[PDB]
Amino acid sequence: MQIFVKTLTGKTITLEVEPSDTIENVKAKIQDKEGIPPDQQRLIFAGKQLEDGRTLSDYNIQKESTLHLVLRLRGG
Repeated sequence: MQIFVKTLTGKTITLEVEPSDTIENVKAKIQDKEGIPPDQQRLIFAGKQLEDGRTLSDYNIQKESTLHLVLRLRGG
């Protein structure tokens, strides 16, 4: 199923996933799309901070839903 990940500058992301994947893998496939390390990635929808041990099913992430990417740098 296709899902979209909207960053915060105005970029969009296209993903080839399935409900079988967990929040960990999906964060490991996204590196490929932009380049950000998964450890520096966070995903939030409606105030819930997603978790790497969850499956797309725990969140019923369905079709045409947009996710929001967050950038947490390791310094500054």
